[PDB]
Amino acid sequence: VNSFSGYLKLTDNVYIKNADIVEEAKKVKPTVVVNAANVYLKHGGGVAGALNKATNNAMQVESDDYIATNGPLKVGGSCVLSGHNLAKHCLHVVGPNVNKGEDIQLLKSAYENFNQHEVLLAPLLSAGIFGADPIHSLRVCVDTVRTNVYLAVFDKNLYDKLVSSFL
Ligand SMILES: OC[C@@H]1CCCN(c2ncnc3[nH]c4cc(F)ccc4c23)C1
Repeated sequence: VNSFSGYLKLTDNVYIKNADIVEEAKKVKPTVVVNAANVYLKHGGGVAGALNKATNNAMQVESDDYIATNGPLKVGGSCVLSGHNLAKHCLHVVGPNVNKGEDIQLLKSAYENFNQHEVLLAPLLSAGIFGADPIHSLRVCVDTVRTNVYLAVFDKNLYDKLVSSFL
């Protein structure tokens, strides 16, 4: 039993809710919140800008030190950093950005990072400003992630379409 509330169950291990991931993180304080990161960990907008703003820019300060030491992530890759006031840990995952021309096949590699964590609160990778089809992202999530994932979808209209079209 865990503290996630109001989710629709899609499969054995995938759950979905129309929610603001920032507000959901503030309430649940999950072990892991996933960020929709880019390779530079520049958290300017989308999910990343919102999560970083909620940490009062502490996420960005930590991220800048990470990049100065380690260099950029790979598209499809991830790193574990602090969750600050939102979660124990933040898993920064880089899905392909279609608006940069990145290969959508890398979306499966991106979701594989979730399997290193037993339970996660996450957004749909490569959705939103990353330019992928969120229906496709949900399908890849369900077919790739085997650990327990609680998906927060900010847009109510999109949430209803994702549920209604789910096979
Ligand atoms: O849904 C399409 C976009 C892009 C893909 C996923 N994004 C989110 N997903 C879950 N929670 C979210 N809180 C947010 C707060 C913001 F200021 C911006 C985006 C989100 C956000 C929204």
